[PDB]
Amino acid sequence: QDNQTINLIQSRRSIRKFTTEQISDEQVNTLLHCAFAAPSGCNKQPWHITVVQDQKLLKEISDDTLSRIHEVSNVEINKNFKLFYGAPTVLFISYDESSSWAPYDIGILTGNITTAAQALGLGSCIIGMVRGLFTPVEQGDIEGLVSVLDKEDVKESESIKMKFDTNKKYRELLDIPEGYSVPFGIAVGIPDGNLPNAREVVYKVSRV
Amino acid sequence: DNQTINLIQSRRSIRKFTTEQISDEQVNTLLHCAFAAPSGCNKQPWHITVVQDQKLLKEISDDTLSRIHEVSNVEINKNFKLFYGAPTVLFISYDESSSWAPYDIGILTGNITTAAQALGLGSCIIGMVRGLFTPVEQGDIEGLVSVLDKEDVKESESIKMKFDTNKKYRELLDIPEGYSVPFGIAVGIPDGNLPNAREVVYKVSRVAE
Ligand SMILES: Cc1cc2nc3c(=O)[nH]c(=O)nc-3n(C[C@H](O)[C@H](O)[C@H](O)COP(=O)(O)O)c2cc1C
Ligand SMILES: Cc1cc2nc3c(=O)[nH]c(=O)nc-3n(C[C@H](O)[C@H](O)[C@H](O)COP(=O)(O)O)c2cc1C
Repeated sequence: QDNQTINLIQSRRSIRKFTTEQISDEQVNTLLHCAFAAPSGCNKQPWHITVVQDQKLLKEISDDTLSRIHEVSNVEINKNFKLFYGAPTVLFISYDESSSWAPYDIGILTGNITTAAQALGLGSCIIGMVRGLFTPVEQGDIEGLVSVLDKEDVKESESIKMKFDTNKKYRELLDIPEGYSVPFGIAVGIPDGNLPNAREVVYKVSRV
Repeated sequence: DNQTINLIQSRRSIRKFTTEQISDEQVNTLLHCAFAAPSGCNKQPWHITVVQDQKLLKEISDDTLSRIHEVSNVEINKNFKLFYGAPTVLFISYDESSSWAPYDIGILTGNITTAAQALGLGSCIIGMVRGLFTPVEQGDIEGLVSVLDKEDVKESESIKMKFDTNKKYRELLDIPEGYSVPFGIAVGIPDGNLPNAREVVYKVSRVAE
């Protein structure tokens, strides 16, 4: 329609090419405000957001991710590939894994962020995280370190130590709450070039 | 003064609606918006069932209450409207096969929620319906008891149901096979002026530059 909100929602696409220009603190605040205005089952708001503008840290996550993908699935990705498409800001979304509604809740929250970015003249792409890099240390790493003790110096042994260190490092740097999972981030920036064409939607609908 | 920003920031769950049905074009716009959401791997692993038949909605509402009574001592009065008398309910379902699907479905649900506001409408997500397909959860029951007139609730002994709500609604809502059904969305014309925005809390941390 000629309703501006409807047109953004219907024309949204993922942005994977950004300028080098950082978004303003006011735009960040606005995105956060929008995010935390989402509804949530029982108003628990069982979520957290980490605002990241450290390109070194983002580059490290990108490198570990691509490396893990190469080593586990044996696909070759171009070494110039950027997990976060060079976005100047990324919002890491985490949630309480003991709330039954929480995965849905953070999708709604992510939708608010996505639409708000569009309304500010910005663009985004959601970015899936490798669970193994962000799991809390108590979810499988402890018995890993234990077993490694009786496997003195093997390769599988060195990678268990790195996993633990990586998991500890990323959860601390991002200030992930205890018991929270980090399934994805949202890369946010100023799109470089024209926007991709609107999706031709598919109506996966029944009626009564 | 961006209108889209002010809508997202002022959104509330609406639970009182006029008796006027929304137009087919509104219904279609809500769907178009829903189906424009991002999706992990572009699976778009979702489905919507549009229900405007008040007879069916009553039976769903009743069966949800019966289902609650099966697993606990709480007898909720069948006059209670689970969907707050909304004239349209959108039942959201999805393929558990896709790892990204629960998040996709949240985003789809957000798009619907915001689009409804944009159209002069309002909405409430109704999670209690999942108890028709999966074992009724204790927290859901307490979530619902919290909002009932005390006249609407009594403690009574459990009553076993004659039939399977899961099969019954998987057929009447034409839910694709194996799809999970986490909630319905009640949509309608709000009865009365819009409430104020609520206090927003920032559950946030920051890193560098
Ligand atoms: C996944 C989900 C399930 C919900 N289930 C219900 C429900 O069964 N009934 C209801 O009245 N509200 C339900 N809500 C609405 C919430 O109670 C509401 O979003 C929250 O209390 C905050 O109020 P607000 O939406 O006005 O900001 C649900 C919300 C979500 C996101
Ligand atoms: C949970 C989720 C995870 C996603 N992860 C990625 C990702 O890691 N990389 C990426 O390029 N796009 C990612 N996307 C974007 C989807 O690929 C995109 O929504 C889909 O391909 C359809 O494209 P469109 O959003 O431009 O309409 C993700 C989307 C969601 C909802």
